[PDB]
Amino acid sequence: TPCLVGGAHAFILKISSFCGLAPLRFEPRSQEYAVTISKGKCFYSYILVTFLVICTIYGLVAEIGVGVEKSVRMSSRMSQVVSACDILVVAVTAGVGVYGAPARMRTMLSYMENIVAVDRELGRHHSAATERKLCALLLLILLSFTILLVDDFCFYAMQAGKTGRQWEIVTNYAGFYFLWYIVMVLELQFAFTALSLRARLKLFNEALNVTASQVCAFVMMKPCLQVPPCEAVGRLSRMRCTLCEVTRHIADGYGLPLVIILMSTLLHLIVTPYFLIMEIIVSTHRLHFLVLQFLWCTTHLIRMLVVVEPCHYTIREGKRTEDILCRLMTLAPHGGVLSSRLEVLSRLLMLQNISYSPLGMCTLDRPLMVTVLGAVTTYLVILIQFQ
Amino acid sequence: TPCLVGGAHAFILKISSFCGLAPLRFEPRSQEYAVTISKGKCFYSYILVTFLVICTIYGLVAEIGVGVEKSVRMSSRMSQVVSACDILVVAVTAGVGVYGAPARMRTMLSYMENIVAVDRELGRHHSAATERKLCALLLLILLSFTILLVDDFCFYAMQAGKTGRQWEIVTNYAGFYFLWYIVMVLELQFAFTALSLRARLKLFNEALNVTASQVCAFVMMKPCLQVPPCEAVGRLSRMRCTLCEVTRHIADGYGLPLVIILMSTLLHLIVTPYFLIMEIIVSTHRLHFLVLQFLWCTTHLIRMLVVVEPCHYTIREGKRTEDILCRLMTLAPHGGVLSSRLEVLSRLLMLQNISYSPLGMCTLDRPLMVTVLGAVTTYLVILIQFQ
Amino acid sequence: TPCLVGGAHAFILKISSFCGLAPLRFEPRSQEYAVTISKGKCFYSYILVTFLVICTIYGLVAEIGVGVEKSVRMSSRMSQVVSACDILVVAVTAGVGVYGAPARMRTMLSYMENIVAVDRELGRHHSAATERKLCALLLLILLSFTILLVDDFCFYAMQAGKTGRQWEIVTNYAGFYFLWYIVMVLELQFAFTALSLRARLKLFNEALNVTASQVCAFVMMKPCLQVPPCEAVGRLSRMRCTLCEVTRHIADGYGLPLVIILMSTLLHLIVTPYFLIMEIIVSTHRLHFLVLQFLWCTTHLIRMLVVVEPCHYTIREGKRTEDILCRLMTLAPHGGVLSSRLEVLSRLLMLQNISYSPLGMCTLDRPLMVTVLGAVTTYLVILIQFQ
Amino acid sequence: TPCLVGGAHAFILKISSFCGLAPLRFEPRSQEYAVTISKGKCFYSYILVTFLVICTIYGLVAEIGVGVEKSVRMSSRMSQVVSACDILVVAVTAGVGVYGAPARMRTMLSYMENIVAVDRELGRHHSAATERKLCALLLLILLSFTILLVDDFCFYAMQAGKTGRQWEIVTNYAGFYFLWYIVMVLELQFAFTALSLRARLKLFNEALNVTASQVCAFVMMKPCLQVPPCEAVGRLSRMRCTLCEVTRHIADGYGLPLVIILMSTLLHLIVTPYFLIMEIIVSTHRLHFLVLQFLWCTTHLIRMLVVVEPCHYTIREGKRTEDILCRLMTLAPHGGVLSSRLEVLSRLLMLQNISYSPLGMCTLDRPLMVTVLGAVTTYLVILIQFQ
Ligand SMILES: OC[C@@]1(O)OC[C@H](O)[C@@H](O)[C@@H]1O
Ligand SMILES: OC[C@@]1(O)OC[C@H](O)[C@@H](O)[C@@H]1O
Ligand SMILES: OC[C@@]1(O)OC[C@H](O)[C@@H](O)[C@@H]1O
Ligand SMILES: OC[C@@]1(O)OC[C@H](O)[C@@H](O)[C@@H]1O
Repeated sequence: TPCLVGGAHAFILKISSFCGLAPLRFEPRSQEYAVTISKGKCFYSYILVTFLVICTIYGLVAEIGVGVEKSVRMSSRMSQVVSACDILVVAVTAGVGVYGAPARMRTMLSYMENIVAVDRELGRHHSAATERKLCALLLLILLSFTILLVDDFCFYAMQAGKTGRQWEIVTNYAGFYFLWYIVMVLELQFAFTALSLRARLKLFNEALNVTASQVCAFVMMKPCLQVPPCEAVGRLSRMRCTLCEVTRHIADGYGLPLVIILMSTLLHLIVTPYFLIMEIIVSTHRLHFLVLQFLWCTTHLIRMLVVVEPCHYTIREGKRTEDILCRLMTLAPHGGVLSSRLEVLSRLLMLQNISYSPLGMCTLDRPLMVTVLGAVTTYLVILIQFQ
Repeated sequence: TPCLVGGAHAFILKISSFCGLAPLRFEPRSQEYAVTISKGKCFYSYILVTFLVICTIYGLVAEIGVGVEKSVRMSSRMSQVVSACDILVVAVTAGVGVYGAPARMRTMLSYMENIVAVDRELGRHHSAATERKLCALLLLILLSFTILLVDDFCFYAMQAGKTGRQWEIVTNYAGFYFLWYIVMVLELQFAFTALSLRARLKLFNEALNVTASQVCAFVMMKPCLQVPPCEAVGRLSRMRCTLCEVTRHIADGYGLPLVIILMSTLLHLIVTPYFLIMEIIVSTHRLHFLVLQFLWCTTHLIRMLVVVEPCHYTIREGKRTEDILCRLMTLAPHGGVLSSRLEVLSRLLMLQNISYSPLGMCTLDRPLMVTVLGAVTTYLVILIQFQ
Repeated sequence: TPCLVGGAHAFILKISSFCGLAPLRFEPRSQEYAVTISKGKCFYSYILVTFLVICTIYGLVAEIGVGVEKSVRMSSRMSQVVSACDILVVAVTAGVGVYGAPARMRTMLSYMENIVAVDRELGRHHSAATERKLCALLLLILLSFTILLVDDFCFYAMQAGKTGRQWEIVTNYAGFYFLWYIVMVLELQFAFTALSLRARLKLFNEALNVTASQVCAFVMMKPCLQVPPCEAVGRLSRMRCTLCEVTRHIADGYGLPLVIILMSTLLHLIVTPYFLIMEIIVSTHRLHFLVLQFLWCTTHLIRMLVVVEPCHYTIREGKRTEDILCRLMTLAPHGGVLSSRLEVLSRLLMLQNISYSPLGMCTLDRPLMVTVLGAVTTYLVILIQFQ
Repeated sequence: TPCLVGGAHAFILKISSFCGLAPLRFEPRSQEYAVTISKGKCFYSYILVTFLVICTIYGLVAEIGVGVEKSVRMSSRMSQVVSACDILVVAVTAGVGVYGAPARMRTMLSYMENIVAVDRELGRHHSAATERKLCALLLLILLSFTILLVDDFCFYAMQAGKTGRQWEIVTNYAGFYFLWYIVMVLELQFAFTALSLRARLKLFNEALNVTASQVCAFVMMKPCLQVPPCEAVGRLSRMRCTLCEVTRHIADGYGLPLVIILMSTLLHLIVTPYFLIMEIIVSTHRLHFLVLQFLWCTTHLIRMLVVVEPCHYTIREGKRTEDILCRLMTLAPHGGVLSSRLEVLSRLLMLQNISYSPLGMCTLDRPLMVTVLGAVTTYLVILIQFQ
């Protein structure tokens, strides 16, 4: 029983397995999947990302070498720099995601066996309807992004068909669009890992609340409590320490990809609206281009949202536990042994909090999204008014 | 006895009832009002806001279709975009306020029965003079805003009278001004809900201070304490947990309207001073327009103030309770049972604080107003100097 | 024995008494001063500030009415607005300082009798050398500012002597320079109130440290401790609550003047360097003007420094007390009664901190000065490069 | 036994001794170095920095007096100001570093004898491989910076060889490059002091974790614990107070140099990329200049990194100790004496944290680097688009 992953979190692992983002071996168990590191998939991931980055660099160099008048996507001087910056930031995100995948997956195996212990202690997990909805949402995001990628690729390939270099665009941007797909899969993988962790934290909060109600190794019954509240509070304190450790492991594993993703999102939310506005004020003459630019703006916003939303939900659960603990304290006999257990839990809550701080650069939550959007508007207002 | 609301908070509920912002049934009790959800008022609110938004969109489209030279309000290219942005942000604020009203009102019924329990425990509320002053202030704000709306509508209708399209302006902006009224009523409703909660918190602080003095279900006497301080401190700890729950419920109910209101306030505090300055530097030729622009700048500032002031007062009360608790700790016998109750209260104060964080985006307080005004000036200085 | 103020804090009270900033009656006691509110000085302050503001407004209107070519100080279009903004912000600062003085002085009497109790408990205060140095520093700042005001007034009066309107400049700027003097005196008064409070906090920290050492109503001996450490820690906890109350009273009394002072400092640190640079790049032709502009830039920086430095020192003392308390905890018998007193003191330190937050807008400390200077440079770089 | 310093921290002390940044006497002990203040080295440092600053000022004045067309480095009007600003900020950094060195070294002796006590208590330190790697890294940074300085000096001396004033560039920039070397040595000295402190904190965390495991004056065995966990926790609480004191001493000693270094880094990260881009867009004609500009951009980034990275590692250790303490609390008998010791340690952790706040202006960590880089990009985008 190496890891025994399952649910919607295990669905993106299979999807990420073919993108180089989860070099694991999946052994069916008719209930879950026993995942372990495979060296063959690690080597495949390494060679795939290396080939994709090499092809992306070669296409970026070739499109520069085609020229300004001959090339369709990058037909200016700032256009060449903006296109190169977009291509390179996407390539760097994909390379960070795939080259760091096997170590990330070992860390995943560790905190996932920890989560298996916690889930055995708490008792079961969410219903199959919730995981089906989560799988549907992940598949919807992936398919929407893939459809956008295919549409944009076909549009730019058909635009160069007038010049006759239709296959040149394919050769120069196939790796770029593959790296886009890889980046999206990496974002979704992190988001669903964080969402499964937040589900565990929600179960912990429910168990603590049931300890509060005191209706009166399978700590929970379904709710109902199968142990005295004093024992339950200590077991839940240990479980919360385990959950904090798992959250820290996830943050350590995804900190560099998360920071690169945030930087890429800032860059794209600056550049895409800029040229979308530039195409509008000067002369449209292209409905498909404007549609694609709006869709890409929404795509970058959705990328930022799927990065920062599970962290916000985790922090919200970490505040709900404090509210529950305060209501716990106001109840129970004053000088009883339950009160001292709740005091230990209070010290735990004050000392450590379950949050995400990728690389220590910032905190992943809603205020970060406000700061990024405030900076994007500041840059856009400065840049647009110059033209 | 469903809810039994009363005071100045219940005055805006009747006013909001006709705007679609409080679909409740009011049953008189000669002392308070027993409010409950009515499906007929919910349907009326839905159809009213839908009709108003449809009319607003139709008028915005028609004014665009009139043209640049023919239309009076939006007679440029950036003017059409600025006018559309203002109209759409007002419509979105009103739609968020009215479409989310019935759920907001159910949450209101819940935390209001909780507040009724708390007020029975503490004992009575503020005098009738205070609620009369609050009603006077709310009515003053509402009537000032309505007078400004009517004046602005009449001014822009008379401006188009020279061209002959006086009724066109009416048809294209009636729904816009109705949505302005709805937005103001929603802001006032939130402000007075928060103010009533802050009044309850002030009563709690007074009770805790009376426990400190120890002059020696009607916990308070008037002040005087009718129970031993040890019992009073535990009852007050429970009451403070209830007040925190009620504050969180209010924040959850109003988070989306509050965020949309703040965004609209930022947009308006950017655009209104910009065109007010533009009219001044180039050529005035219009005293009424400049008067209306200054009045609208003050109106947007007052909107931000009525949003962020009750939250600041609530946070100030939440700090006063900490000061009172510290002075409590320094008194009382050192190893007594009162000291341990005060320690539990200290843990409660450290773990949770009574504040407002709409949607988790930010914190509603004075520093947020400073940040918004700092961003507005940064945008204005950049934009004005370009011209 | 109404208040019994003394030291360098009582020196600025006499100076502020003639500026309308301290309408108190000073009764000598050969050791300190028994200060109390006098209605005659309150009326004198009111009429003086009203007359000064009326004269300032009249001079500002007259200088506008003189014209652009005829007037020397404001000889442009932006110059008239910048001059008016400077004059009006100085007038508003002086009006807030003087109109709010009597209530501020009643609050001062309250927390000063509290401080007298604390100082009797701790034992004496700092030596006469320290208060002499503080008086020398305050007098140096006041005399430097007065010399700058007189020099600037004489320079601008002599500049208009060529046109012949030498007395017009006097008539139009006498009240302006008087209000400058009043603003400086108000800043110094707040700074020395905060400095005396920080001295009391430093004495408290020394007493706590002496409790730590345990060398073994005159709690302190000089150091030495005259009471058992358990009693001393409780008395010091009460004293720290009193000091927190006094700090909050000072912040409440000076919050509006402090916020207006910070806004005026931001405005002046924007406008003075702007025109100093503008005079340099275009054509100097005036050494005295550039010298005065540099001196005014340094003056505004010194204003910000004297506002934010005593608050920083107070916060530094509030951190030193936490360090001392931690070292206290690591010592003493583990389960003794002293440990529980130190635990109560720890709860006090965690719950409340001695700082300054004027009006709740911000926190007065070094980071605020960094934020203000960062905004000033951002505005200056944007504005200067446009020219 | 005055101080007994050793390791990679003692290597930069000898290097800084000849730069005026560590006026100490080194007495060999075959295991460590007994360092003490020497007045001769203090006087040498003072005269050396005074001579270097005098020569730097004279060269800056002479290069201005050469002219615009004749001078090669500063051949414009903004170039003269930018060059003067760079030279003066480097000179100010070097002067702050060297003039404040002897007091900094006395503080170093104090907290270093404290660290010797702590290291005797914990037991030994890291292996010789780690200190050899640290010495290699410091030497690599120093030699890379020296090679860049020599290359840049030779390039600018050879550029003036065409005009014939080859020795004029030497005379005008020798002191400038010497001050650059001094600034780099000061940065490395602070970085390695902070790194040695973080190593001590890591040893403390390991000891606390071993107390957790309870395998069962040489508190640690190697791991293993030679004392009961209750005694070990109290000794570790005292050690953590000592480490906090040492961190505060280091921050006090280096606060002014750190703030000046951060300001210089901001200025250089603004100006160097600006002129690097300006040389690119207009006309390159100079590969060596662009190579040097890119190398200087990377150098300034590395300066910021070596300033802010050891502080980030220290804060990371200070969070790891909280995680370890929480896991400690969840274990151990509930009402035992070990639990109360852990509670005292929790109060210590909550009250004080091991971090760096130079002068109180800001906090040295990763978010500060993000804020600086965000401001640099904002200034660069505004400035570049103007041209
Ligand atoms: O084709 C991909 C892409 O370059 O299309 C253009 C968009 O502006 C950009 O954000 C996006 O990455
Ligand atoms: O008539 C309403 C309105 O458009 O009038 C013009 C003001 O600038 C704007 O803020 C306001 O919403
Ligand atoms: O004479 C006062 C004053 O206007 O002089 C000119 C300075 O720029 C300004 O800061 C100062 O207030
Ligand atoms: O020679 C040193 C220097 O002036 O070279 C030019 C670089 O732009 C600058 O950062 C650097 O300090």
